[PDB]
Amino acid sequence: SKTLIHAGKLIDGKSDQVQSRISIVIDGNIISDIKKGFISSNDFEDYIDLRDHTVLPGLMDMHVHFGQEYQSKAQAPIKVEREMQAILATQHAYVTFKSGFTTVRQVGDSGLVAISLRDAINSGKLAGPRIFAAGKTIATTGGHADPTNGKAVDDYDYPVPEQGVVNGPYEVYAAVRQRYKDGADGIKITVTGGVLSVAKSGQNPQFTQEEVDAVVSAAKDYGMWVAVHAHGAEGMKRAIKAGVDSIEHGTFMDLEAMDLMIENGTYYVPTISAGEFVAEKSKIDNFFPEIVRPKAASVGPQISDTFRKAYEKGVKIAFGTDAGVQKHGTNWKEFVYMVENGMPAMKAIQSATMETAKLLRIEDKLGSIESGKLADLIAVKGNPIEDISVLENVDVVIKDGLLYEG
Amino acid sequence: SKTLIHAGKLIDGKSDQVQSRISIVIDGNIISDIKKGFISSNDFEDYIDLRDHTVLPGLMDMHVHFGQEYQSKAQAPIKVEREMQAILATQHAYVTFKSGFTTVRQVGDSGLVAISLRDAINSGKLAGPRIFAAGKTIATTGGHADPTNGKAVDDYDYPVPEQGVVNGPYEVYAAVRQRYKDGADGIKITVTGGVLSVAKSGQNPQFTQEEVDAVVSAAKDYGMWVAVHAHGAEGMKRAIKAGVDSIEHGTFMDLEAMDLMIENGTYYVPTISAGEFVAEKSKIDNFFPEIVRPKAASVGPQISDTFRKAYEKGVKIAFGTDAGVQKHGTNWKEFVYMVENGMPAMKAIQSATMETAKLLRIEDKLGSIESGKLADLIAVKGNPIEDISVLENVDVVIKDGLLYEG
Amino acid sequence: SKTLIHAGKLIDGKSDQVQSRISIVIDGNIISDIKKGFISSNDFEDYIDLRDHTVLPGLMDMHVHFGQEYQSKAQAPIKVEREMQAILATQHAYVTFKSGFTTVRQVGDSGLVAISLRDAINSGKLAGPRIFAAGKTIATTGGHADPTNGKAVDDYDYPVPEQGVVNGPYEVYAAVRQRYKDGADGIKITVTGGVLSVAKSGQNPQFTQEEVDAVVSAAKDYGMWVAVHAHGAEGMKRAIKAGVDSIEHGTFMDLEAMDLMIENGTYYVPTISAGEFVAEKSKIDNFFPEIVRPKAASVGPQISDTFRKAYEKGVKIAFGTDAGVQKHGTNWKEFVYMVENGMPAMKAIQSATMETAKLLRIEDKLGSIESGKLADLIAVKGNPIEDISVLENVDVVIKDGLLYEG
Amino acid sequence: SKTLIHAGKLIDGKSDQVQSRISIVIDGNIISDIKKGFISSNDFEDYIDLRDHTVLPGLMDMHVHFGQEYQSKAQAPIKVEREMQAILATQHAYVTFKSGFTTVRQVGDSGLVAISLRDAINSGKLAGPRIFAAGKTIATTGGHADPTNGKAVDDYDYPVPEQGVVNGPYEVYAAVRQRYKDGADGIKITVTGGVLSVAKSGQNPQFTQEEVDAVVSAAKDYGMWVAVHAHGAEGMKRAIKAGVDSIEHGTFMDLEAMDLMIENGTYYVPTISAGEFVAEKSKIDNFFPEIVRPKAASVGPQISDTFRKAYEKGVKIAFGTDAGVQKHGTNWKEFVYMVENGMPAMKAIQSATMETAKLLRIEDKLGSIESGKLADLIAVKGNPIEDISVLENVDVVIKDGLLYEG
Ligand code: MET
Ligand code: MET
Ligand code: MET
Ligand code: MET
Ligand SMILES: [Mg+2]
Ligand SMILES: [Mg+2]
Ligand SMILES: [Mg+2]
Ligand SMILES: [Mg+2]
Repeated sequence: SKTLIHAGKLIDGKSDQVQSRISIVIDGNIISDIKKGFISSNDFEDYIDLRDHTVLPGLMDMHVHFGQEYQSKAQAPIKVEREMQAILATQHAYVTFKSGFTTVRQVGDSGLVAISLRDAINSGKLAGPRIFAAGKTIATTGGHADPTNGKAVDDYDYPVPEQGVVNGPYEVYAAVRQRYKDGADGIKITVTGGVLSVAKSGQNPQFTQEEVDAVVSAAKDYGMWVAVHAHGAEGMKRAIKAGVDSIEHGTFMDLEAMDLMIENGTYYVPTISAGEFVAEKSKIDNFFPEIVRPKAASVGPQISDTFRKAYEKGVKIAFGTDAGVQKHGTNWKEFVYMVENGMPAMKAIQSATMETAKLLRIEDKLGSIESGKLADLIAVKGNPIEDISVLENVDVVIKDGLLYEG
Repeated sequence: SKTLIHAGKLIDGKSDQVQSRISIVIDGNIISDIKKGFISSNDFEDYIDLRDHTVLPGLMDMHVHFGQEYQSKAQAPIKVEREMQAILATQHAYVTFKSGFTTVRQVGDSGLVAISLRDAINSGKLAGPRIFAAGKTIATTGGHADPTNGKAVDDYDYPVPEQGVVNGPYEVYAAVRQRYKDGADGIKITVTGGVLSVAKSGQNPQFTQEEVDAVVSAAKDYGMWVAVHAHGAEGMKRAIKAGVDSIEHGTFMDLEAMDLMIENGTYYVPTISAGEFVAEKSKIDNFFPEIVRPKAASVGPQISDTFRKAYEKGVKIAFGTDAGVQKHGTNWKEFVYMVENGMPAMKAIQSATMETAKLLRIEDKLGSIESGKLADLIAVKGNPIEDISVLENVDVVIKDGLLYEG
Repeated sequence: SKTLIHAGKLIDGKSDQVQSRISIVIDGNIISDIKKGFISSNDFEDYIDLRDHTVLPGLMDMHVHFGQEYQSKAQAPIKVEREMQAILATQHAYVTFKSGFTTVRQVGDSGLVAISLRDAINSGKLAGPRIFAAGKTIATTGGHADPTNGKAVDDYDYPVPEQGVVNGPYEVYAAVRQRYKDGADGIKITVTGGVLSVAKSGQNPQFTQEEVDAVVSAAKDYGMWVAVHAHGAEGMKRAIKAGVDSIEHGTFMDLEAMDLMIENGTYYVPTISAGEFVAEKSKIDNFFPEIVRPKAASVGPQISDTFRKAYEKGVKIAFGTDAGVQKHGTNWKEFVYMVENGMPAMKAIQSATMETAKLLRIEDKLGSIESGKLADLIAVKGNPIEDISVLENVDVVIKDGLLYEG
Repeated sequence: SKTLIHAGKLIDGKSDQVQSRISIVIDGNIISDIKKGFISSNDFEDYIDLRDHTVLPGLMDMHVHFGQEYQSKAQAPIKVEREMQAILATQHAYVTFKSGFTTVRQVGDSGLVAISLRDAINSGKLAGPRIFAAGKTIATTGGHADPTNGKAVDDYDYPVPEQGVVNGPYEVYAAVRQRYKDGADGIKITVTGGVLSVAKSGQNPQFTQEEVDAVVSAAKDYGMWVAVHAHGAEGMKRAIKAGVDSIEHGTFMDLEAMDLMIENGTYYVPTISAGEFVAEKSKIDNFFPEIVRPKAASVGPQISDTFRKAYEKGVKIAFGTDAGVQKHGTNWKEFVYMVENGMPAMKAIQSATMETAKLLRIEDKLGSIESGKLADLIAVKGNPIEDISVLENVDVVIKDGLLYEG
């Protein structure tokens, strides 16, 4: 038994051309065939008529944080138990999945949220996207991802390497191995200061070359990719030269960093949305903590500008929003931002399909609508190439050959 | 006073020939003489008539885990106290000893099981084989031998170096020295991922070159041999180049690793039995944990094939079964497996006598029936060279000049 | 609206000349203009008539310890809670501020005293000088700044790196990063033994070259300056060669150390006052602990002599008293000491204005009475150039364009 | 006021000749003059008539353990509180002092015994010799001086560097600095296994070259001498090459180690007495623990032989007994042992006066009866050069110009 889909229009992920009237055949969780025109459907077990829709391969977001959504000081709850993070993550994942993103890379949570959610989803306990998690983001004492920042002296215990806070190359290995132990698919580190952390710096280098080299060599031994938070150029370059797979945000990326990324084939995940988010919010008094506000006003506005520079220079780019800052499910806005800043619509869609698939090392199974690959497809009314914002209304989502939406 | 033994046939451990009708004279715990033919016995304090038996030197198993026996999820007890491990070890050791293995190398237990058993046996508290223990196997965070794997976050404390879990060269020394402190004769490490561990990888490199070098240099200072668990080729080679004494399993051993082992004179302990064990069991649903099942199906079947390759290539080989996986006392099956995969029967017996004696650095006192060496002998009805499976019926076991069985 | 000040005499911080009759115009927290003669005041919102005073820019002390004041064994309280240190610090800061010091560099306290005081002052909770803090001084086990010295075995827990006691380069980074985490502006370490610490040595090298190099490289990544306690020449040179910003005390500074400081552009903060303090007190029986007394008698008298040598040799010098030893508010005496030991009065005043501003990296905003810079000014009756001790009677203090005293 | 002493015979520590009829004048704690013949005494405040005695300078023992005395398993108390060690140390020190040893180097105790005793004596709380302590002997995990050896798993906590058990160069520094913190004058380490420790090895190398180098460089920064326990040649050489001040025992010292010690000017402290002690006792069943007995039988007998070899080869030698093994107060027997093994009597006495003074870096103040040096003198009836065993009857002991015995 097989499923036949009549696609009015088709963006396959590889071809720079929007193809008209195509037949996609699904067998199990695989795309078994692709024929031109609308072939007869009377002989197929199931038929999905999307002649009035534009079909695309499942979309991917390389930077999400299911389990959290940034709230102002006035709105933020007093505390958030781990159980609450997990509970909220189920909903965050579902709305993201329903909006068209069938695969996501969670690069940071308290530790076991995305890992547990991924396992529950993969074993059919609930619906959601394919999740590739990094578990606890690794940082150095006081770093952007140190979970004990913003706490009075007697209100916290100094973190140990296994908890994601390290100093030196040996503690780095302990931390990387701990993520492997927790069940993570990859590694995430904050190579420079950050914005939303209750800490002084928003961009200083927080990993020594020896420490970030240790991250790469350790992750390589465990077959783990390495995503890297970085705003300041210096920390960013220590990571690019070390051989990490991707730089997130890269706010103050300079000319040298750009050529280094091109030479090493490093992926750039802009998260323009999150950038615009903190900018806008930085104008509201007491929205952010006082120590955070300055950083948000500085970093946020520069991402859109850095994005254009990186794109024109030829830096590899993969789709990433940093959803968990802004509300989950608004991932599509990232496309509109990428376009307004110089990237043509089709190139933008390819950055969330094939480019993301390569960064996650799964391009041979997902990322495009081609015979043999896994059946992850979405559909929407309208032409994304003429107005990519139409992607806000994805109304059909198929994952692993199964239809959830539509 | 002396003991005279009339051996119908004699496999001495050195000669590639089965000798007929030999007289072995035992004085104390030493083999004092070896004369041809059946000399008069009327003048000896004790006489052991084995004219209808084939005598061999005591057999050796370089890889056993007294104190445990792998059981399915359905059969496995909820918990196993240290006292229970020790209690069960007494029986495991005795049945192994009674089957003909007078000397064994225990390469791993919770920490003090084999060490305590060895001391009890050596001081005459109970009967058993000569035991050479490694105590707690050393691993890196999350490694195959990390005793805290498979445990929820709040259900375990991060292990310290002294407990056998390390990161970096200094923690390695602490761990090696701790084994010396506990009373171990040697060291055992998991240089790559493993099968029966509740962990993602079954073969990734888990020791850096610096860390495994530290293992060798540290063990050398304490006159300790180094046994190494290794399935993946990369971790395996880091260990071979570091100078370890033996590689256990070596499932995905490649051409380069083989020449390295030959050049460094490293011993290969196949444990084909354990390999075949996990393969067969991997076909039974819910026998192994879900995370373990895939690894067992992959690794297990390849050992028999790797064994043949290693043997023909000329890699040194010493007898080892990994009994503790399969039931203790079925050690003999390893011989049948070695033969079916290309090794002639006599060479197989020599690998459990003289080859094992060299790996344990005791070839000048055990390993062959020669004048001067310790009186460790076994006997069996039948010719092992024509059907080595006959070794399942060893009916005479002499250790240190004393008769236990027969 | 603006404020007009008629200054009888003016020492601006840059010019080696005392200028007569000058008009300074303050707009907000900025010095908007400087005109010659006494311009009309009828048109200014506010007028400050100081025609009978000598105006100078706000003074700076590069070495203070608000929160403590050394007391004899007989006078010292049994214990001092952290809350008491903070409470006393508010007063210590205010009297120092009222004496003319508008900016100070606190280089050491239990950890969060100066940091908390600085934040309270900067947010307008109370009056005080501009504070730049180093938080907890970093030391090696048993070092001059180890807060657990002088305690019986069962009366203390071995300190961890985050508490300011380190060993090796990795623990150094943890300690430097912890100060960044606590909110410090800079770093302070004891590179050699000290006087007031209950420890055997008063000058031995307590940081290895590798450890102090780690301090500099770590602090550089966080944009933190590095102040260094040092009496012995060897520890001092390890720090000078490492690239620290300033050497405090430098009691046994040798010819080589002097040229090194000149070559690297390192600042010398003498603290002659504190030196003379421990000398005088060392003559009183039981004033200092018995283990401290010898060190105080040795180190204290040499500072005045070393100061002259350093000055004539051309070593850069910035004003620093080590107030917290002697009473707070007597900072002015340091000027008289600098003069009596060879430094001309004007050069002394410049060392507490522009030289201090450069060491704190704020010379572009403070340190001199020049158009554009921040409005930090003081006034006194008399000519400081003819008798610098007149600075004991500063009667006008303006900070950030606001008048507190006068 | 001064004291006059008429010495029948005089061994001054420098001259290889026994001088006849000499007058020694004591002024305060100093030897103010030395005249030939017996000058008039009617004009001196005090007179000490020793015309019938042989006077020598105060004797020194470079290796003592006040606070302990090795007892058989049958005699040993169940436990020894720290308070008991200290209490017993007062007596051990006094009897040693009364036997003629005015200065001793304690190289090991639970931690604060010798340090506390030294301070009590130096401040006049009680009588005893001048003590130079090393505090807690530093060792690596399981090493000869690991205070947690011989304890069941749940009966001890893994020691930290500050407690004297280390791994790696950084932990070494923490341990050396901790001894400085406790108040030690020097450092003592066990570079190889030992005899009286409940551990497997009695001579294996237990410090890596990097670790022992760290001991020297760390101790040098604190002006501390380094004494080294060593039986095995390999560990011994790592220490000699590192630059330690003395090797204790040096049981299996080889030709290479001897030339190295000569080239580096390292002192050899034989402790022949302790050697002979464990030998004799090793013949008594159950005197030593079973794990210790073998080591004692092996090491003990070789010291006397190694001593002769070292002496003839020209290796520097300083007097040391390891009293604390054998009873305290029997220190004199070491002289008789040194003589019987090839060292002439006078050379033996010089090894406990000037040679010891050089090793303790106090040869400019003690070690010989010369004008200007401190007044530490002893007397005995008889000629030590003809029968050094006469030193068992020292009946006059003067320390710091004060008479205690006689
Ligand atoms: C895209 S703006 C930067 C957002 C990021 N989560 C940070 O806190 O630095
Ligand atoms: C011989 S198959 C491998 C068995 C080994 N005990 C493991 O778990 O990897
Ligand atoms: C200026 S004299 C030295 C004072 C310094 N606080 C010390 O204790 O060494
Ligand atoms: C002088 S024999 C050796 C004695 C030393 N205390 C040891 O236990 O090794
Ligand atoms: Mg993020
Ligand atoms: Mg095994
Ligand atoms: Mg100070
Ligand atoms: Mg000793």
